[PDB]
Amino acid sequence: NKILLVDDDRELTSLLKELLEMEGFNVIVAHDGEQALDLLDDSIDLLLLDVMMPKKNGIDTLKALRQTHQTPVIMLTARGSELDRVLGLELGADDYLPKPFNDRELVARIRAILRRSHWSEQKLAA
Amino acid sequence: NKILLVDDDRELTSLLKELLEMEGFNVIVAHDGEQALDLLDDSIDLLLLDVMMPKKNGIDTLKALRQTHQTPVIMLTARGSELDRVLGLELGADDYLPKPFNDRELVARIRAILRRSHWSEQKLAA
Ligand SMILES: [Mg+2]
Ligand SMILES: [Mg+2]
Repeated sequence: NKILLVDDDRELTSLLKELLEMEGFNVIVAHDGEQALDLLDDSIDLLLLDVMMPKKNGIDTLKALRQTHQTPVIMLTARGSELDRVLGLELGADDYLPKPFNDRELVARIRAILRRSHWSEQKLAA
Repeated sequence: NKILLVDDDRELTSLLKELLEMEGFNVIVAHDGEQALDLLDDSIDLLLLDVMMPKKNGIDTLKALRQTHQTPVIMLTARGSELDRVLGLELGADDYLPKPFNDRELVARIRAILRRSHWSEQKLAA
């Protein structure tokens, strides 16, 4: 499973890339919404997407990517109010996990969404 | 979209049934895990599942239903610690929302999972 990490915090993306690679995932990193849209293709199984970023924020990135891709999206951001969470889900995200987050919960939420994607893929191939 | 509500709190299930029917859903209620397994068939689009219940708890209900059904499951329970959340996701739930919860976030999470189910169904039919 290939994960596209989108966040301008280079300390967080380096830490998450190491954590997720140790959990068996292939991780690629984008540091803004424009770079995310450049790297998004059919090889991506899931996006971890921040909101506040320079060049193109995560809400605009989510709206743009949903015009061409149904790729699973988890918002992962310091914008964690109940209003922010509903906004992210309604604009096309599958899940929304505020920062600070628990590493184990993030890994379990990634695994839960990819388990459902795999079930859909098995049925489609059959 | 047809929702199976599983919780022993009759005050909560009556309130949620009214809320969800006003949001356009068809809602059926089970008050324990045994009744949930009796009511679970291919017509159910999503389960809202509690943990602490008499006769059969939600963790055992989730394990049993995952042997025959890939139906989307959201755990909705007062067992809200980070450890409880990871446990629920790892045992087969798609999402996990602790009580007390925000009504709008619950509705958005239901809508997000059913939006993904609809995308899978469209592809499968094509
Ligand atoms: Mg940021
Ligand atoms: Mg209960």
